[PDB]
Amino acid sequence: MKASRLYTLVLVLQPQRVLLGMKKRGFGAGRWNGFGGKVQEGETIEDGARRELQEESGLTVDALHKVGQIVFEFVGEPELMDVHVFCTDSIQGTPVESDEMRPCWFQLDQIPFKDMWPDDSYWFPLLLQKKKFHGYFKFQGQDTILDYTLREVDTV
Ligand SMILES: Nc1nc2c([nH]c(=O)n2[C@H]2C[C@H](O)[C@@H](COP(=O)(O)OP(=O)(O)OP(=O)(O)O)O2)c(=O)[nH]1
Ligand code: NA
Ligand code: NA
Repeated sequence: MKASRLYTLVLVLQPQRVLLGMKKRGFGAGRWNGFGGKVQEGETIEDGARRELQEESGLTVDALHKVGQIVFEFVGEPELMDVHVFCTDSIQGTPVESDEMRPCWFQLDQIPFKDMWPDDSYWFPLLLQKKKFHGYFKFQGQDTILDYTLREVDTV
């Protein structure tokens, strides 16, 4: 059995558009994604998600709703990444580029899947349907999935 490290991921999903950020450096650089990062000691997972959203996108939200959890495993890495996925539809400021991320809105018929992590093609459609999910993906490097599981759930 492996140890896991906690991460968050936040999608601002509105009726006709979703906010993504182009990751400018670090893990997943070059891919559009939601905002997020490592959970810190002492904070709830939701509050860590709110913190990362503010730090990486400039947006400050009162609350986030948990929609999924995805575990990532990489060949050659002993530690799993346990990613807790949150949404909101409700914002009240403008996104601001950070060192981590350049925010950009996408219409919901223009989700840039080819420039997102490959696994997002599987779970993002459930997020768009307002379904809840648990997933697991094993990667060789950045591009190749060797094994995965995905399930819709009623409670995350
Ligand atoms: N959409 C998507 N997001 C992923 C996948 N794998 C993965 O870790 N993530 C998310 C979780 C986090 O939001 C982010 C990874 O955290 P990070 O490296 O940006 O963490 P951080 O901000 O604390 O890092 P840093 O500034 O210290 O370098 O990417 C994936 O396959 N798909
Ligand atoms: Na971060
Ligand atoms: Na990050």
